[PDB]
Amino acid sequence: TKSIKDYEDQKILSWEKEVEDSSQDKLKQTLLCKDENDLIKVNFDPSLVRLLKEVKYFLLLRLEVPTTAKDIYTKAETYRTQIVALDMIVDNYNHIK
Repeated sequence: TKSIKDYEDQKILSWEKEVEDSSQDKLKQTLLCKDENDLIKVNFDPSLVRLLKEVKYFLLLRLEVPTTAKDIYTKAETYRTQIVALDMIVDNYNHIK
């Protein structure tokens, strides 16, 4: 049993040693870099869902989530709120082409 616990702890540490960042200065469609396909050049593009599933997994499996991840997730939710809909404008701009 002690061995098994050690295995769990080692895998958990190896996985836990990771960080993220969601800040962005290109919040807008960077149109002028591609042709008729606006690029919303943003760090929260996959980071929101990755952090949500990560925090969900850790919580559901009773693992302490570091404060860095918790803060970034509290930001990620507020972001997702509007990111679910920015796709409307980007799709409209790309399809009108």
